[PDB]
Amino acid sequence: MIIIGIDEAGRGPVLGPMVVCAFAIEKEREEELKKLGVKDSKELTKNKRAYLKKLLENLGYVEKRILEAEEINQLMNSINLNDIEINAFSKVAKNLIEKLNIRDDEIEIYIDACSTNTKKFEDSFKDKIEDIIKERNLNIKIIAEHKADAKYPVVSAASIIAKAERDEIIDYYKKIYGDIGSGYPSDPKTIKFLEDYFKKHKKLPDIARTHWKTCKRILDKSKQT
Amino acid sequence: MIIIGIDEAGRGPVLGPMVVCAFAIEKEREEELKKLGVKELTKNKRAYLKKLLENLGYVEKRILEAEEINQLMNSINLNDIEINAFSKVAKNLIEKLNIRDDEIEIYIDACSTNTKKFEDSFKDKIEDIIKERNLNIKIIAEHKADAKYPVVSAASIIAKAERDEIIDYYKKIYGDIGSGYPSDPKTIKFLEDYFKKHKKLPDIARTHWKTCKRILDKSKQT
Repeated sequence: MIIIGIDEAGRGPVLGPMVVCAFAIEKEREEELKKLGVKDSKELTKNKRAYLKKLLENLGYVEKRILEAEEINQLMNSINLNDIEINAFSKVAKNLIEKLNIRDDEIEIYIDACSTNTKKFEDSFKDKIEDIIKERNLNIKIIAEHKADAKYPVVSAASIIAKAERDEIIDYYKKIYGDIGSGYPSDPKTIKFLEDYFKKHKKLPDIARTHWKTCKRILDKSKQT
Repeated sequence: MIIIGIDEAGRGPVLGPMVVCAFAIEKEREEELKKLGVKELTKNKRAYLKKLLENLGYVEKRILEAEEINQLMNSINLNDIEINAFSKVAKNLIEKLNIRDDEIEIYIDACSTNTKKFEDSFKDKIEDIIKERNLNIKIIAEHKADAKYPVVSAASIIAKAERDEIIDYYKKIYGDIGSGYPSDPKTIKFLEDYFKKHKKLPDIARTHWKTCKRILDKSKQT
């Protein structure tokens, strides 16, 4: 059977994209994945993650979904972040199952619940893919839990790939905006970037997520007085 | 017996490092190597094969950055450098693996024009370390050996992958530098551009290559 891990990267920053990745492989090639050393701590450097991605992509089937801040802002005009995650996680799952044309077999999906309601996340996920599962006569096993990229290899692979992809996009933003920092408000470089940018253009830059506190607060303040 | 393949990457470019690699494996386990079908590929699949290969056999590597190349060429030529680097990785394998009272077959991918002479110089280089190891050493060098012998294809795959890691990274400190060869207008460009702005050649440029020697002569300084 096929074993699939799904995770995401970039959920926390006030800027940049979110990347959702599903990583699938034959359960029989599982020892091969472990040997690749994905069983590493989440303390990897950007360079090491980039290296690992190359090996991982050669080993399994990789489905990716990149949501730039502009799409995230648009979607959030109607649905919240948790819905976006549920939708994106289910979409890469269904897309990977359809592209590999998996059917009439067992299948296992491991997902990393990055939000506060693990059970809600898993139940929503299964509700989204139930149609395709039954339609394809698949006998699925779904497992959702926090910090899953720390315990299930395929989820670890999905995580590393999603973060490496995000790193690539962010690296090029620097050529457009300069040193934008880590993307978190704990970094003066990121605060300086957004504040200085807004002061000059009277609008947030295209990569800013309008619904994150840091950015909303900047907008709320511009409207005072 | 022990089978060893020796190849290199980056012999021709006007920039970047030269990588020499020697891959060794027990002949009894050679099928574990052929099973990989080592005898072009993406930089992804190659990086993958390199990891599998370094786990499969004994891999000895020598990386010569342009700076070292330039310094060495102030006294010896490129063919001489290859004799030294190729013989050195072979001596290290023999010594580190402590091979003795055994048969060894060394396959060399030889780019130089006079292969038999390269072979003799190589042989002359390892004479001292093998004299008292009671080894039956068979040396075979030829052009395009990486297309004929699995152990040589392995070394070639590894050396190219090593060179790519270094070169692909440079593309972030200099931007698109081209292929490293003169044909690539971005290579012959990146050099001229750096020279006009810096008044010197970039550190990764090989000073003795025609393109670089020419750039240096135009200013008529040297």
